[PDB]
Amino acid sequence: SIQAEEWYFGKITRRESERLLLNAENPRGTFLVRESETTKGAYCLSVSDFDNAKGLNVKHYKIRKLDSGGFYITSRTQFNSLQQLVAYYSKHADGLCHRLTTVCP
Repeated sequence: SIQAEEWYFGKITRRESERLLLNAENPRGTFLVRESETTKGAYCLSVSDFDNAKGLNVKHYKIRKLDSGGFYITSRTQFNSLQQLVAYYSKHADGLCHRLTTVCP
């Protein structure tokens, strides 16, 4: 039940996710999951990053959900639940800007 998830922010806009994430106290990997503003059935994983090039910045990744059941950012790496997808990316950066570290305050 993704709505019970503390990292699930529900129906918030892309700009509002960036407002929350661009806080200086946030370390790399601070994240939240929200509904897509325009892709029915998809969610967006919003993640903070930091470098000397860009300073504090935010990346957005689309999480797809098949009616067949799997959740995924890349079709080659699927999960039975959004929760498992979050747990996997908390340990593997893979193609993300950073591994998921802390739930956005």
